[PDB]
Amino acid sequence: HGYIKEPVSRAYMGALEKQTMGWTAAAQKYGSVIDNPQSVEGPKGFPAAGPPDGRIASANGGSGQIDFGLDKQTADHWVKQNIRGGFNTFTWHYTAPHATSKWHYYITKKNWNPNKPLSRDEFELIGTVNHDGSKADTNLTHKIFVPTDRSGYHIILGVWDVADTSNAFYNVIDVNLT
Repeated sequence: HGYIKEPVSRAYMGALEKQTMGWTAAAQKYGSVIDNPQSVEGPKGFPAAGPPDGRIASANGGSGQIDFGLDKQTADHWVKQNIRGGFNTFTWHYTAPHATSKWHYYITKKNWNPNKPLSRDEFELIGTVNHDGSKADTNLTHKIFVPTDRSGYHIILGVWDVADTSNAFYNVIDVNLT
């Protein structure tokens, strides 16, 4: 269990807006993830397997731990944060830092549709961090090159594949790319 804390993952933005908007208003916006940003958990093997299209952002209900609120997708729904093209760092916060196979990072393609459910074919791989099966917390922060050929609203997907389970953690990040 864990989430991407910097940049602020959509899930963690849910936790953060719980403090500012209140439990009811934040939950209306994000669903039940506001209480458990660490539990966006689904089957591993993305992209050939894993959560189906339209269920990527919630990891298909987080294996029962959360609802489908993260799967809404509109140009306007989510809080964007600014990021620059080029090298960026991605820091996970862990509540249970399981033995890990890899992390892998994707960005939406230049022509993606921000008003449709997220699908695999809208993402391209941008970096892969292989791990030796040791606990996640032996490599907390990953240096990933975000494409410089792209601007405006994009989604970065970070995925954490857990070595000792059939699962992975899926954290979309809403970004304004400059």
